[PDB]
Amino acid sequence: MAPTLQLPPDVQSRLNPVQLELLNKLHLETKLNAEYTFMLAEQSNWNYEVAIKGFQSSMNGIPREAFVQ
Repeated sequence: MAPTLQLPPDVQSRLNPVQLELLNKLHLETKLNAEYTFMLAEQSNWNYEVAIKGFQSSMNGIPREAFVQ
């Protein structure tokens, strides 16, 4: 389920269109569920390269539940 379909509008309200695009792109690439994709994006301070590098270097910290959806 694509993040922009799963996140309620009132949560998406705090985000600009390129942040929403980043969420969708990160979801398509990492296969994290929408919740954890959102968290990674937040943790990365909404920076794609930082998010991917963070993901690639913290894989062993991510529970299996993060990929379920």
